[PDB]
Amino acid sequence: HHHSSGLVPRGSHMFLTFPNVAITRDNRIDKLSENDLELIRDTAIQNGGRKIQVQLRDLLYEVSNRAVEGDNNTFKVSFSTTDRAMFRERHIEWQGNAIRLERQLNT
Repeated sequence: HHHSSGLVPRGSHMFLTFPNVAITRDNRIDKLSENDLELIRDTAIQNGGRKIQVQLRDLLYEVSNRAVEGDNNTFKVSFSTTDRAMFRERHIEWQGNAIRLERQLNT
């Protein structure tokens, strides 16, 4: 970066970034910590069913609570992009990681 190492980008609850996310030998996310999952859950809850963004390694995931009516503590994971090159190149791991994140959020 063209800025001092004593300065970092200001964060937002709209965009959560998890730096040291463990990777599995099959090129997938491992189990996130309980504190990480609770932070994602609480942030999605505070946004009342509207999507928040979650950065795991170098990919972006969209997460919302209110996945189903009746239970607000149900979480949905999706992803979206415009650049065809990144989708063409990463869609398989992106989808698999999205499944895993959803599974961890609801277990």
